[PDB]
Amino acid sequence: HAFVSTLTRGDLSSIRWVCSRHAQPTCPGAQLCTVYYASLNFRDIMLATGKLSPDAIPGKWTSQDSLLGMEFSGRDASGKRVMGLVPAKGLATSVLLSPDFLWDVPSNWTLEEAASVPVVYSTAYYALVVRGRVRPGETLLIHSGSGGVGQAAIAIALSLGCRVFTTVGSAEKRAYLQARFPQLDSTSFANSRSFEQHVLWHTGGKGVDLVLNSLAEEKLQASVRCLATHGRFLEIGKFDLGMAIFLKNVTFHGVLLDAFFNESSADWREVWALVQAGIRDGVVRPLKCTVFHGAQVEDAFRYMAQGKHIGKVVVQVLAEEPE
Amino acid sequence: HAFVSTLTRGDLSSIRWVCAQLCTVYYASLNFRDIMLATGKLSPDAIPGKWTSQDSLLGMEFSGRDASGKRVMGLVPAKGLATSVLLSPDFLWDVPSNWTLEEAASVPVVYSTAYYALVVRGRVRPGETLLIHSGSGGVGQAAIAIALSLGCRVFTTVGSAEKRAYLQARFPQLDSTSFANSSFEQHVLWHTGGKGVDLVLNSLAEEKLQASVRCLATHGRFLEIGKFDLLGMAIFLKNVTFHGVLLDAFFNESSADWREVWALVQAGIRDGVVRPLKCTVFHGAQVEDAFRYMAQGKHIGKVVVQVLAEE
Ligand SMILES: Oc1cc(Cl)ccc1Oc1ccc(Cl)cc1Cl
Ligand SMILES: [Cl-]
Ligand SMILES: [Cl-]
Ligand SMILES: [Cl-]
Ligand SMILES: [Cl-]
Ligand code: NA
Repeated sequence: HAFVSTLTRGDLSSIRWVCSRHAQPTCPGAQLCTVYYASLNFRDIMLATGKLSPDAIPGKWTSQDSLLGMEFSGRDASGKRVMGLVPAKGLATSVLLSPDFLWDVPSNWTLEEAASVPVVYSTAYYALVVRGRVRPGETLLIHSGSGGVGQAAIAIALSLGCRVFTTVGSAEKRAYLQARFPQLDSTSFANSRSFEQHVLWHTGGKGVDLVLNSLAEEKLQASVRCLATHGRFLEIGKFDLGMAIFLKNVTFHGVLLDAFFNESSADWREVWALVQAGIRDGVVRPLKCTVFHGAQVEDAFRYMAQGKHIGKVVVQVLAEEPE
Repeated sequence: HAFVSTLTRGDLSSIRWVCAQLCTVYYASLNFRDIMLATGKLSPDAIPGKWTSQDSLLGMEFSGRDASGKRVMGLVPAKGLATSVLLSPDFLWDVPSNWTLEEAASVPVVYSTAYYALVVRGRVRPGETLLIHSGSGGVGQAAIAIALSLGCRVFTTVGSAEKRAYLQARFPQLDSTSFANSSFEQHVLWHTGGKGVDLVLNSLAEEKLQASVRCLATHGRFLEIGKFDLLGMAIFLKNVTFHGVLLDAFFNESSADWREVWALVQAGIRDGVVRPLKCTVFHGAQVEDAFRYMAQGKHIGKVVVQVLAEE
C-alpha cells in the first residue's frame, strides 16, 4: 500500500509517495478498491500548502493519516470498473470505503475521465435539487461556470429546464462553455460587458431565483441586487449583511458533502440516486481532464494550484489496462 | 383623519398628532422599527412600497373595527399609528370574544412573524429542538407558544430572572432545562446528547451567532428576523441553512404567499395557541411617552397606544 503525503506539513515540495497488505473486509459495509486515477480538489491544495489543518476535516483520523484525495476511479475486488467518493485518503494505491459511495463506470467512459465526476456532480445535485429545490422555469446564476461544480450545475440546471446565467473569468472560458453547452446563448453570459444589471435586464427586472457560489468570487452583495424575492443562495464550503437579505426573504444554504460520510449517512443515497440517474440519462458528463503520472504528483498539485486549467486535474495512480 | 408624525425628522420631541377596507383604529402597537424611524436612525425611504415624502410610516399593526363595526386586528405595511387605516381584508383577523381590543393589538406582527419563520421557512417538525434567544421578547414568546404546540422541545435564553419567572409562569410546559443561560451552548449540548439544536431564532440580534453554531445540529436552520440596527467553516460542514425574515414582501411582490401565514395565525387562534401578549398602554396624547418608554426596552410584552377606547 502507498499514499501521497507531505513530509513536512505545509511544504508542497516535500510531497511524495509513502510506500509499505491491507485486508479485504468481509462485512458488506466496507470495501477495498484499487485506485487507477485520483482527482485533485481545491481542499487537497489547502491541506498540502498548510492553509487548512487536517484537524478541521470531520471523521476519525490519526495524526499520521494523510487525508489528501477526495475521489477516485478504478476497480473493485472483482475487477469491475468503479468511481467513488471518499471522505479522505483518495490519493493512494487503494481505498477502503462504503459501497454506498461507489458508482459503476459506463462502458463508453475511460477510467481517466470518470475520476472527474463524483465530487462536482454529487455536490451540484445535492445543492440544486436537495437543498435548492430547483423547479423547471426557474432562473439560476452560476458563478464561475467553467469551474468544476459550475459545469455540473449548468448541466443539471439545463436538464431540469431551468434558464441559466453565468459569470466566467475569461473569453476562453466563455467560449468553452458555449461550445460544451449549445443550449446557452449570448445572454447567458452575464459578465462579458455589471453582471447584476445584465441579469436584471434579462429577468424582467425581477432577478434570479437561485445563486451558486457568490462568496467564492466575492460577488454576494452584487448577487443580492439581482436576486428575486424568496431567492436562494447556494454556497459550497471553501476553506478560504445588508437589509435586502431580510426584505427579500433570502435563504442561504451552506453546502458540503462531508456529513454524508458521517452523521448524515442515512440521507446519502438520495444524492447517490440523483447522480446515478443523471449518468443513465446522459446529463452527467465527464469533465475535461489534465492527467499527470503519479510519479509527477508534485507537478500535478502545483499545476492545480495555479488554477489556470479548464476541467479536472487527475493523477494516474495506475494506468487503465487495454481492453 | 389624524396620524402620528415627527414634525421634524429624527426629533422625537417634535412628535405629535396631525389632523381594500377602511377600519377605525382603537389601539396601535409600537414596534422597534417605529422607534428607528422616529429617532431618525432609519430612513422611510428604506421601507418598501410606494410612499411620498408627506407620508408618516409609523405603525405596523392595529386593533379596532371595520366599516361594519366588527372587532378586528390587522397588519399594515405602514401608517398604523393613525385614527383610521385603509388596507386589504387579507391582512385582517376577527378578534375572539375573550380578548379585549387593547391586547388584540399585540398579536398580528409577532405571531405572523413567528409562524412564517418557524413553520413556513424553518419547516419545524414535531420532536425537533429549538433555541429561541430572548424568549421574553415579542417574537420569542410567539415562537415558544408555537413550538410547544407542535410538540417541540424548547431551549431559550433570557435577560433576567424576572423574564425567566414570567416565561415559566406563562408557559408551564417549560421546565428548568428549557432555560439555557441561568453557558447556553454547554447546556444545550448536554441536553441534546451532543447532537445540538435543529433550529435557532434571532442569534444575530443577541450577538450569539458563533456560540449558537457550536450547539447547532447538522442540517440545522438559523431563523433571523430583520432588524435595521444590525462565517466559520462549521456553517458549511454542518450544512447550515440561514433564513432572513421580514413580512414587508407580503404587502407587495409576495402577496400570493401571504395566505399560508394568515391561515397559520388564524388556526393558532382557533386552537388557542395564539395568546395576546402583556400590554403596557399609553393614551394617544402621550404617544411621545410611549415611544420613549418603548425605547427603554425594559418592558415585557407589547407597548400599545390607545387611539380610541373600546366601548
Ligand atoms: O450571518 C450568517 C449566518 C449564517 Cl448561519 C449563514 C450566513 C450568514 O450570513 C449570510 C446570510 C445570508 C446571506 Cl444571503 C449571505 C450571508 Cl454571508
Ligand atoms: Cl477548501
Ligand atoms: Cl447544452
Ligand atoms: Cl416616517
Ligand atoms: Cl405551556
Ligand atoms: Na427595526
